[PDB]
Amino acid sequence: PQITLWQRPLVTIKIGGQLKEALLDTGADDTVLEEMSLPGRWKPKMIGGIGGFIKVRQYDQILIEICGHKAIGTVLVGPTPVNIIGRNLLTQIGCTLNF
Amino acid sequence: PQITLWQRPLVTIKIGGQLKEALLDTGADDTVLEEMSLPGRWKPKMIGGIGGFIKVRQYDQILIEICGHKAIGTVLVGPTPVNIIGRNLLTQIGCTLNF
Ligand SMILES: O=C(N[C@H]1c2ccccc2C[C@H]1O)[C@H](OCc1cccc(F)c1F)[C@H](O)[C@@H](O)[C@@H](OCc1cccc(F)c1F)C(=O)N[C@H]1c2ccccc2C[C@H]1O
Repeated sequence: PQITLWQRPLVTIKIGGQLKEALLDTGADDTVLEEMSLPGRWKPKMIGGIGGFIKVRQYDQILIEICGHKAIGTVLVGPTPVNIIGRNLLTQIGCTLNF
Repeated sequence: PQITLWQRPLVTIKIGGQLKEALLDTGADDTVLEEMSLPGRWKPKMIGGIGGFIKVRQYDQILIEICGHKAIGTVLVGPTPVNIIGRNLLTQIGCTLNF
């Protein structure tokens, strides 16, 4: 589909059998979701945004469906203000910017 | 053009007669550039992202050229780690997300 940007590019994602709303963010290198429970072991990671850095938990090879498109990749979990689908997963679903 | 997301979507912008590198950021509501001098009056504003909020100066009716495309809109100036072209200007150049 083609998504305009007059409003936030929010889409529904499915992870851990649950539906959540997330933002398609080309400005995010990685994907970070609000505090939640994921399986497996996690590794520590620091991600910096416009206001500074936050510590997040890194989970690898996580199944996540974005707008019906299945992706399997690294998902970060931490005190993010909103669920963010970053470039690591945007590339998996073949998302591009056009103008 | 069509921009893939394997790497950060950085483009050259022209503003205030200066050429700068900026990120096409669909996750950013507004456009914020690193400290610089702009004409006209400004209003203080607080913007929040990952890590928290930063104080920026809000300038309105600013003309910017993004990849040859002229756009007009509000531009925020402050301690942002990277120049960000947000939705307020991305819409003006007809930028969309496609997959
Ligand atoms: O932090 C980023 N990437 C980082 C990231 C994100 C997730 C995972 C990994 C990494 C690493 C890096 O790429 C991106 O910034 C460019 C950026 C790029 C590289 C290094 C940086 F330092 C950096 F700032 C990101 O797209 C932010 O722009 C955006 O985050 C999602 C978000 C959305 C809505 C409300 C929020 F509160 C919020 F957070 C955000 O903060 N949006 C806010 C914003 C921005 C400009 C003007 C106004 C407003 C208000 C709101 O829309």
